[PDB]
Amino acid sequence: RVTNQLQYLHKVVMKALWKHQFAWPFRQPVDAVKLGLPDYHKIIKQPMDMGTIKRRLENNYYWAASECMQDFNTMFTNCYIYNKPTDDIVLMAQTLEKIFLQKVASMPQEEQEL
Ligand SMILES: Cc1noc(C)c1-c1cc(-c2c(C)noc2C)c2cccnc2c1
Ligand SMILES: Cc1noc(C)c1-c1cc(-c2c(C)noc2C)c2cccnc2c1
Repeated sequence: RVTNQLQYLHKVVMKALWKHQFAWPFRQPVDAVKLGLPDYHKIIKQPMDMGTIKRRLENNYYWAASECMQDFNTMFTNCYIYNKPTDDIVLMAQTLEKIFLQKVASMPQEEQEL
């Protein structure tokens, strides 16, 4: 499916998040071997990242805007659940999610499939 809403999520929301200076740790899946986190996949059952979301948007994977929004949500939530309250990554996530919500507050309201 291809809608006004999904185009907004791609051209406005993803565009803003992807180039952000705090975005780099979220542009690809968490690599638990590289980062030395043997329990990552024990704790986080549904990994998600902006590279995956971007690919899905580019390939018309999503059928509704809410679906894409849930993937953004999962990505941020995984981060808050896995990491320590004091970890810098949490601050970076909060910053990006603030922008996510600000942009989503202005997304087109009715899913005009095109
Ligand atoms: C301008 C213009 N004049 O004719 C058309 C067609 C567009 C257009 C429409 C959408 C569009 C579509 C398709 N659905 O909602 C919107 C907005 C776009 C989306 C992203 C980028 N460029 C877009 C350009
Ligand atoms: C996202 C995410 N969710 O859980 C963790 C853990 C991350 C993370 C954290 C760091 C990170 C940063 C930034 N500083 O310390 C660590 C660890 C990264 C660094 C490079 C690449 N990917 C990284 C991914």
